[PDB]
Amino acid sequence: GGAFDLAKAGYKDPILVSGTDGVGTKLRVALDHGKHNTVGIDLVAMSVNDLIVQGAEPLYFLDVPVAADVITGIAEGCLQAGCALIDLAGFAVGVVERAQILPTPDIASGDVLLALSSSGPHSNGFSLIRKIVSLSNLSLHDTAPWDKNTSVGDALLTPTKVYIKPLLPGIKSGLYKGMSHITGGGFTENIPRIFSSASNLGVKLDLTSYSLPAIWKWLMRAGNVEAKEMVRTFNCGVGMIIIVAKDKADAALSSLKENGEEAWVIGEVQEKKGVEYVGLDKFGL
Amino acid sequence: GGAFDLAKAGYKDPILVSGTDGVGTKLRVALDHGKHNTVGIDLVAMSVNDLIVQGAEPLYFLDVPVAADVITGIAEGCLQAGCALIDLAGFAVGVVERAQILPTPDIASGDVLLALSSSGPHSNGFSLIRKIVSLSNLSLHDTAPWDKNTSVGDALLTPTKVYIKPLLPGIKSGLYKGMSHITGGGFTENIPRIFSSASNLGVKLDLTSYSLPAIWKWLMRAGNVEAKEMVRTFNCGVGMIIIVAKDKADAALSSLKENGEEAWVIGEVQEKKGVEYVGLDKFGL
Repeated sequence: GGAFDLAKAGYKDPILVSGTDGVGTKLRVALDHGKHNTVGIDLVAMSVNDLIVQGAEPLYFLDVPVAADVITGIAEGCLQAGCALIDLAGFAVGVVERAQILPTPDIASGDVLLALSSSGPHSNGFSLIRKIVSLSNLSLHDTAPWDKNTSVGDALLTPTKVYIKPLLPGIKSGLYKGMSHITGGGFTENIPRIFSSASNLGVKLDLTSYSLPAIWKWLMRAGNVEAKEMVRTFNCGVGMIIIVAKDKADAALSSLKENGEEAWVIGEVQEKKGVEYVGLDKFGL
Repeated sequence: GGAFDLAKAGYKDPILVSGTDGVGTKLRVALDHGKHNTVGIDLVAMSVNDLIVQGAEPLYFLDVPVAADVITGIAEGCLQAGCALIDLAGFAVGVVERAQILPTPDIASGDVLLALSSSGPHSNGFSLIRKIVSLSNLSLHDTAPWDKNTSVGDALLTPTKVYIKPLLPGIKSGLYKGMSHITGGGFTENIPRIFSSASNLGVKLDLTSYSLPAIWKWLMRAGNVEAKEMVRTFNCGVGMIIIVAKDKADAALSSLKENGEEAWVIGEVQEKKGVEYVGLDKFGL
């Protein structure tokens, strides 16, 4: 009831970390569509995903009948993340063992980047998406031209994935060296945050390592969005980027899939600041 | 920057506790008066004072140009409590050693109640106070008839005291067995919360052990408020009630005064559920 026994939770050297994030335009999409339960899940997912990149298990979370529908989603999001419930914004508190806190300072050139699939746009890029959908003469309750089994609104309102459960096992085992929750600004803006402001290291991202999900292929064509713009606006099907040493890449991938997260090798660390893209001319085929 | 090293903070067996409280009508008083910096301090004081009763040091706190003035008060309140900043409502997170968490289960009949003076009404009872002031033909910017050196508004807007600093030393030394932050409902509603719902123990409060502060003597007369009503509505000059064993009463009092809190013996624990008052006919003289 508000108090958490950290030792009973398994922590003998706990470090407290705090995360915060918001939703934004996706709420306007939930309004115009009528269903708001997902945006409550998004507010939790975004907040707790910002904790897991540091290796922390979430503990607390804090943030009209519209408000009633969202609060039910927040509840569903906490149950999926495993934390206690206390333009939108959320705040979560988590804990991580001192020896397991991320990112580590052992990151070097040659380390491998892994990618976790996203459920969709998550909670970023909806201002542009709405424009592309409208100019294509579509409405939220139309059948999605890329997924005939669902409507445009439902596909866009798909809740942000919660990456707490599938990552904690590898965090406890020291399989990961750093992570980046892919939110606004795509790969270009998010991945560099793993390194220091004056770090000589960056990443090389192989955009041919996977096939673009259908929703992004459609948005890319319907909106005449060039590949270099896609990777700077949307998550492009990747919800989380994780850096791991080469000798641990197999174990990390096995752990992620064991916990139900589709993962693959998407790039590598190199001695060049920023994000460098391979196959920009093939991205989207 | 959002992360707290609990071991570095001195905790080898930390327990996390969460506190929450609001201000309420005192904000309307700040509006009608023009100065809102104090209500920001109140929102912090109330939240952190609900943590200290459990023995916990506050760590995090979270909650128009009116909003600008209050945020400055919240800042001033966090600096006084020592926590990091993240009808109003606040939420604070604190930490306490397992062996120091309060209340203890060793409370028994014969233990002594100590009282800490309040700065004024703190954050409760302003609906009735406003009525009494108005019917007395006074306004917020009139000179307080009980304190000629200040105005009615300033005296009523006095910020709630922060009891973190003067209590932590005694919490670490195990001098206290339990506390009750006196908020709404006066002694009658707050003190019983220290015990279990089915506890056979209560308290005997000696209302002749101290002189009522001038503001309460005035409100008691101006508003024709009977003593049994005072102790069920206002804090009556006592911001915190603390239970201590008889053999530790001297040490506790010495510790509280050493840290600048005027404290005195106000009652004792006895085998009778509820709050029992002594000297109700003398209260206010």
